[PDB]
Amino acid sequence: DQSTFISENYLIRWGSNGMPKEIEKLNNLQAVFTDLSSMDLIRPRVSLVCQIVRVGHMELKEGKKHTCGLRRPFGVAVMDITDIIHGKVDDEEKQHFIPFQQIAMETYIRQRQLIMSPLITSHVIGENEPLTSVLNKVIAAKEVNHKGQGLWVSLKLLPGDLTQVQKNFSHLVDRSTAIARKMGFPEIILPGDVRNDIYVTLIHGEFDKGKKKTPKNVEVTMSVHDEEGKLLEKAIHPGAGYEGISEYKSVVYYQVKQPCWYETVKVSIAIEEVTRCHIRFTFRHRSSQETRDKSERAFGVAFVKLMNPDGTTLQDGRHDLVVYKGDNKKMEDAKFYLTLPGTKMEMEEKELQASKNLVTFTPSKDSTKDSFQIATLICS
Repeated sequence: DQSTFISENYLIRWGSNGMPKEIEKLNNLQAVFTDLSSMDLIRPRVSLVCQIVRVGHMELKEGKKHTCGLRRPFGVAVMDITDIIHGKVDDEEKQHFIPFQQIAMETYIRQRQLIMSPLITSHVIGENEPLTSVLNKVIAAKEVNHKGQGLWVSLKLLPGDLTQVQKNFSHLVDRSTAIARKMGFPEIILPGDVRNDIYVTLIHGEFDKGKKKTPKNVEVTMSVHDEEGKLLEKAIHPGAGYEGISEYKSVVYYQVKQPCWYETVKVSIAIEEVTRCHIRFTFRHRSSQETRDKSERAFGVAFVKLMNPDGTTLQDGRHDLVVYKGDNKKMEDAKFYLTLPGTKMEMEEKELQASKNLVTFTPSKDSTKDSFQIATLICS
C-alpha cells in the first residue's frame, strides 16, 4: 500500500554451490523486524520481501573470463504477511513458503515456431529490469510461477520491543538472530533512543554512454568520506544482520541506460562523526570483459554532504545526487568536489549565488546530465 520499506533489508549471502555463502547461517538465518509500531500492525497490506541479487559475472557465457564482484538483478519473492503481523497467524511450525519470481528471460522457448511471415525487429531484455519492477509484480502477483523456487520461512509476530522478544522467545529469537530496525520511528520514543541509522536508498541514476554504443553497466560504489575524502570504514551497511561495508557496490545492470536500485541500506556513522562526514557515490562502467572492467575508470562520481551547511544533518526524503564528469584526480580529491555541490538543489544555490557576484564565476560545464538519486530517512 505504501511502497516504502518498513524495516531495513536483512542481507543473506547465498553461495554458488547450493549452500549459503555464510555456511554457519543456514541453521541460524533468523531476522526479527523490530520498532514495528502499533500502526505497523494496522497496515492493510504487509508483504515479506526478499531481494535476490546474483553476485558475479555479467553474462553466462563459457569460453572466456568475466568480471567478478558484480551484482545483477535476479528476482524478488513476496507473500502477503498481513495477517501474521495482525495477530492472526502465529505458530512456530508453519514454515510459510514465499514463491520466487525471476526476471523474465523467456526468449528461447517459443522461438522455434514462427514461419511464413518473418518481419520483426527487436532484441532481448531479460536482465535490464530493476528488482523494483519484479517486487511490484509479485506484490500484484500473489501466486508466482516460481517452479519450485523461493525461500522457506517460519513467521511469528512477537509482542513488545527487543526485550519482550528476547525474554519470552529466547528459544525462537536468540541473540544470534539478526535485528532489523523499522525505517522510521516507533510510537514510543524512549528518551535516549540514541541512533544514527542513516539510510541511503539508492533510488536510481542515469549515466551517459558517450561515444560507446553499449549502455553502461553502472555500479554505484557508494562510499562515505569525511571533509578530506578518506574512506570511512564500516559506515555503509547493506542492511540488517550484516557487517557494514566501507563501499556499498550497487546492482550492476545489464546495459541499462537508467538503472534503478532503490537499495535501502544502512549507514551507521557515529552521530558526532557524521557531523564531519559525507557519502560519495562512485560510478564505474562494469563491462562484460574483466580486462575492460579493470581498465574502465569511474566515468562519473557523485556525493552527498551528510551535514547541511546550516549545522544540520542531511534532510529526510529524496535528494538527486549529481554525477560529475571530468578529471578523475579532481573528483577523487575532497577539497575540490566537496567545494563543488553534490545535489541539484546545491548547484542551483551555488549558481544563483554566483549570478549576483560575477567575479571569476563561470558555470562549471562538468555539471553533466548524469544524475543519481537517493532516498534519505535519518532515524536518529
